[PDB]
Amino acid sequence: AKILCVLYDDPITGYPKSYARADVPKIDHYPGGQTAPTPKQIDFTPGELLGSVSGELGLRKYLEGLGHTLVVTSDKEGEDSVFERELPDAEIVISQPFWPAYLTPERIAKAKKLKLAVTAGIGSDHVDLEAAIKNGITVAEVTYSNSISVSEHVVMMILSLVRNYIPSYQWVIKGGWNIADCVERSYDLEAMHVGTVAAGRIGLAVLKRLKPFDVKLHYFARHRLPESVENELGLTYHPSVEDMVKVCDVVTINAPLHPGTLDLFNDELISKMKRGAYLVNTARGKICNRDAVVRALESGQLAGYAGDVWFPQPAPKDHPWRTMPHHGMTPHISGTSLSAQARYAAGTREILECWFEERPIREEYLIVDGGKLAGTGAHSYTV
Amino acid sequence: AKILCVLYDDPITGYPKSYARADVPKIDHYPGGQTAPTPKQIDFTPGELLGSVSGELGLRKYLEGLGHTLVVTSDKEGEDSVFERELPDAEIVISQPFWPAYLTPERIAKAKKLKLAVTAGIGSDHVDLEAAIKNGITVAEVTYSNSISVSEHVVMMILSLVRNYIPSYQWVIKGGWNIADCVERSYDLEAMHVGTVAAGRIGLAVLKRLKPFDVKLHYFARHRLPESVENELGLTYHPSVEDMVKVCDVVTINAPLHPGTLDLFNDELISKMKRGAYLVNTARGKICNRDAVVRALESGQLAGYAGDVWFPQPAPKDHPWRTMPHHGMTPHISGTSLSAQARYAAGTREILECWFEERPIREEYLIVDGGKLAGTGAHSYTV
Ligand SMILES: NC(=O)c1ccc[n+]([C@@H]2O[C@H](COP(=O)([O-])OP(=O)(O)OC[C@H]3O[C@@H](n4cnc5c(N)ncnc54)[C@H](OP(=O)(O)O)[C@@H]3O)[C@@H](O)[C@H]2O)c1
Ligand SMILES: NC(=O)c1ccc[n+]([C@@H]2O[C@H](COP(=O)([O-])OP(=O)(O)OC[C@H]3O[C@@H](n4cnc5c(N)ncnc54)[C@H](OP(=O)(O)O)[C@@H]3O)[C@@H](O)[C@H]2O)c1
Repeated sequence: AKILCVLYDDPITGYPKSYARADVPKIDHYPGGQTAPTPKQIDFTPGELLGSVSGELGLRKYLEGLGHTLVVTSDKEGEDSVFERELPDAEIVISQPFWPAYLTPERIAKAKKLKLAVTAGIGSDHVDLEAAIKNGITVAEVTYSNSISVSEHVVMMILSLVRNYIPSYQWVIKGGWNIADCVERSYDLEAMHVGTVAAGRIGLAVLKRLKPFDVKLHYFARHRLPESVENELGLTYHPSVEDMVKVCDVVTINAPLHPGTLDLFNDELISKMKRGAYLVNTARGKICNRDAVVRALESGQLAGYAGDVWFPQPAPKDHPWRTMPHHGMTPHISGTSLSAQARYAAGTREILECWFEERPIREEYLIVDGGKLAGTGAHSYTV
Repeated sequence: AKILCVLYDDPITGYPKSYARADVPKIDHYPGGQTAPTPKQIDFTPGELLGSVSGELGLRKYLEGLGHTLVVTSDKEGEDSVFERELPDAEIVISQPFWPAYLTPERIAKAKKLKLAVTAGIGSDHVDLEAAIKNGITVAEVTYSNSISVSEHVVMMILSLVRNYIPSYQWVIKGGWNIADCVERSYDLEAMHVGTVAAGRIGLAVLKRLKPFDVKLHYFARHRLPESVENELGLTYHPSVEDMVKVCDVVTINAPLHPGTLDLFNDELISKMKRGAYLVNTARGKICNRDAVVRALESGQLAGYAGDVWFPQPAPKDHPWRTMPHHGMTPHISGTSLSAQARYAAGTREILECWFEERPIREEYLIVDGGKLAGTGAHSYTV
């Protein structure tokens, strides 16, 4: 069979010859009990670059050893690309949210042999789940593989916005000192009200990391968390997102992208936030209305916005989020740290070993199965 | 009855006429029980810029009402400055560590009327304690006033170094995407070994904030924390700093500057750290040997360095910490966030009110009193 795998490019300085450290911590389980991926073996050392074209997610020796073909490419847009040319023959498509091979209904139509679509990572919104359902296509992602990695990115970005990190760093590069310029917009996070849109694998991990900062914790979700967990953390629940953002100094978005959350943060919901609120979105770009964020930062309604997710991906050189004021953006990198890569690459292989051995894919990896939202998809997703 | 106050300059864009937010949270006491400053009143709203020349720590109206004169300037370097010209006449000298009026022995001999030296902030290493001891000069500082603010700054910088935050942000501004360039040096903090030098007010707050990141926590100190505290946080105690740094992926410095800590992180100690370790120093610049940090980064013995403290302060344009590779520095700002300012300005007034009404200054504020180390100075420094 043919496996089509879309990865981002190697560094512009070439595939790395060395890394800054010698290894990465071994991670055996996730908070709440889910085990680390269980492939029969791995053909990489955890810590190496696996998400780029030359890394190949460490799949080539295994897949070719079973006689299948593996096409790895980064070239993913247009009828002319390696991706779309090879798509009609692929039994399996793999890509990462960081450089995603969008599986629109047109591409799924052209994909005559496509049976399995794997998200090397978390969040399968780049696949058209409705069209995947109409074609008997199993959709699967490596659940939890980088949820912790994002929570660190979230707390790092909250602190950078509130304490005014990046402009102060720029004063160091500029050769200045300029204390008053740095701190005329620099605050402590302590005793601020911080709320999260969703309290899932990421959102809960964020809430735990924020607790010893002595913030006042809030959250909004379709389902309420267990009342014990609310009490051990000091949570206040809000059945309405508008209710939360009205009392919150800082807001983190940690929900998946689907019709229920698309454009959730428009000019109207943002205009309901406290003046000078901080908004962090490591979930998906479209959950925040792009020009609304830009406008609210110009007026001082938002005192800062930071995140790593954009729309589309890659973001074009002129995308207005690059130049809007008071931001702390990165590209889509939080879920593809080298530590996270070792996990979802191992999970991708685990899914592949299950597919070619006719074993069930882990119920918690499943988003679509047999023409239905299933598994995690039934519980986190809407179509 | 002359008070000599050295503060940093107003912003170059002018003293602020508005702020990004309406208020700041009311900080009530510090962890462990110490009360917030208790001046009889304050002449500012918590949240205003107090540490610049126009802020005057909010002391003019108070001090002039009592018939004293308040002289405020930022000009502080050398024999030939407003500070040294006004010194022979001042009974009280106040400065902040962020823009510090060095009370060297030579200047203390000239300060013919000086009886009180107040640190508007924490850390009085800019005052030559030995000379102040000989000349019977009381030295005080607003203990705990910004310890929590620093612990936030530390966790922010740990995450930024490890996750490669700032170079990734740069790719956003340069118009790129460059996922593999961002993440070929990007790791998760989860399950790494993190150690703190000292576990006082800052170090303990650093440790509590790190605990939910699921790191393995280490600490070195001249004296052990209580067993109950070690057990609840998961700490490993090390009797020497060499013993700690050899197993630590990340090291935070949170000890005062005094003979026991001067030049502690020199070439020899740094070469005992793990290859690719991260070093964070929000304590005082001189605890790290300046050029030893640079060489260790240039060679990759340290994967990154971050801190807000320098020697001297302000740091000159050509200071090598500005241009060394893999750094995430700020100027000396963590202790002078607007939230922190409101507390040590309140506390500075409290120390002055006690002085003028002949009531004792708080024992925990005291560093030098009655010709020897006193109060906290007896506990944390040496000479
Ligand atoms: N590199 C990155 O930046 C990165 C990495 C991984 C993931 N992500 C994004 O983050 C998303 C969540 O990650 P995760 O690990 O936490 O997955 P998860 O375990 O399924 O958590 C998602 C939670 O969102 C809740 N929620 C769902 N729909 C909602 C809605 N319409 N309104 C409010 N809340 C809603 C769901 O709970 P309820 O049913 O109780 O509402 C769910 O618990 C992912 O789907 C992905 O899009 C980004
Ligand atoms: N804006 C900023 O960046 C900022 C702000 C505030 C403070 N600081 C710096 O951070 C320092 C500490 O602040 P803090 O609030 O935590 O004061 P603190 O409460 O007195 O804590 C200092 C601790 O250092 C310990 N220690 C002392 N000497 C040591 C040594 N030779 N080796 C190892 N550990 C030693 C002491 O404990 P043991 O007796 O057990 O050793 C003490 O508990 C301050 O002195 C200041 O220089 C920086």
